[PDB]
Amino acid sequence: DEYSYYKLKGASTQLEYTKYMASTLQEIAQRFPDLQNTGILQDLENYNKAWNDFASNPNENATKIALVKASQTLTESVNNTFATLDKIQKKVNDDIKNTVDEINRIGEEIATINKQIYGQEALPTEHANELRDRRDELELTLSKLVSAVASKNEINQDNRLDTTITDPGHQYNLSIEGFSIVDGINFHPLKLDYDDKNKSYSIYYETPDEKVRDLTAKISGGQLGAQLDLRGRNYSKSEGKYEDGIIQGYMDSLDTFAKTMINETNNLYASSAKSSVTSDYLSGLKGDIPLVNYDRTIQPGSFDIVIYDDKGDKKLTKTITIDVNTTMNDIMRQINANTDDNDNKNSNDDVDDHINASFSYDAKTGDGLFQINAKSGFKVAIEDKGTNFAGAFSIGGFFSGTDASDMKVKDSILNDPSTVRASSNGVDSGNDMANKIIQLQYKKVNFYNEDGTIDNLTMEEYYRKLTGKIASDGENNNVVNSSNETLYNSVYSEYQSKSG
Repeated sequence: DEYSYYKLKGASTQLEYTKYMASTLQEIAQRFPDLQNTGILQDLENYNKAWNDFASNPNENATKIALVKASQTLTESVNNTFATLDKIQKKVNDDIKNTVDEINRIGEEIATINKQIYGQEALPTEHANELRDRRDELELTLSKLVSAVASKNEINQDNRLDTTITDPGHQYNLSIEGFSIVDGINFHPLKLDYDDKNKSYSIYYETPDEKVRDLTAKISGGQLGAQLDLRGRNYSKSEGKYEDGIIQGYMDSLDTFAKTMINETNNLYASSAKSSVTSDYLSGLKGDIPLVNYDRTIQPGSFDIVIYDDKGDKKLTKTITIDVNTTMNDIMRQINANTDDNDNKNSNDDVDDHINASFSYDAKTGDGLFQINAKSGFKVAIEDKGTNFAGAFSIGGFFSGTDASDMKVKDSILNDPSTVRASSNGVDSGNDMANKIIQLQYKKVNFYNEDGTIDNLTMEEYYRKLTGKIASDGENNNVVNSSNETLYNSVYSEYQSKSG
């Protein structure tokens, strides 16, 4: 009857893990329905149709306003969808603190019970058994929360010993990951702490000499094990997110969705000539950092700075090359060089430079900034050949941002939709660039995942892969949960049968 009770605790630990897991994964799936034309997919469709209406009538300023309107709706939808996952992750983080608080109350109440059971005084038989009943009750409740090891040696009432004294630590020990929460009559709590203002709770066992044993990566089982696996266990203060975790993995795919959407759209829109182009603020971009190391989506290759006059004729092309050592200073050295051995038209005409290109790092802000201002009578564009240099840095881009939470339309476009162009040459007439953005919705593009894989899909296919992954996780867990219930009921019936 004591052995089946040992099985009941283990059955509870497994069932409460998958039960908490099922509740959280079901909520996430309700937020991310694996259905076409809902949520972001519906906003993405209205966004692409808005590009189609604009490419049909690029001179009508009303279609520019409608396009910017549908783009802001899309980015905001991407912001809110990420905020939904962020809120659930913070909810799990708060549950971790509550569960740890409950674990400590249980352990303290068990250690206090043990002070009577193993105390010097003799207790009435009935009071001793109801204290023992309560301790078994608390032990069983504890198994719903965490995997804990209770090692017990039971007292023999043959007497033949008194007056002696009791060694309570040898009679009862309750441990978590090997560390004694209850050592006989002594209570040792789990400790919570955090370092940044996300209050990413870490779980510690502290020794009497204030030495620290972090358990965040080791604690498993029950509600706490599921909370840790959902939220993430290794927090990173530099990056302000978790290095693992089921929910964290959904957030990273959502960021990778936005990052690719920003990169691939901006790569195309950067090829539309403009009077000047300005990057976003590039946080931490010193002039000596290799570009492929600053942004993992930057690939070796080349892009061409392209110069047009105000009537829309291509006057110039300067090819800038990126390899795995190319820094921003290196980009400037190539831009600010001369040579240019070319043979355009006509009569050896191409002369000097028609742009003022600039990079600057603000040591007080920690941000870098890249600008190319074409001189009056000229426009500048960037046509990339694999690097995503302009797209990742939003040089002449349509979208700003780096992830799902800061994705937005570029401010100069939001503030004046009439600045939107559809043509490569910058004249407010053609539509060869906007047609490329329309076709981009069908194109297999790269998604650089945090796990190290590179998905090659369309935007919609990648997002549906995320909602399918969430549904597949919730279903796989439902199978493990289902067998956990049957095992729990079977063990619970055996426990009831083998008792009173």
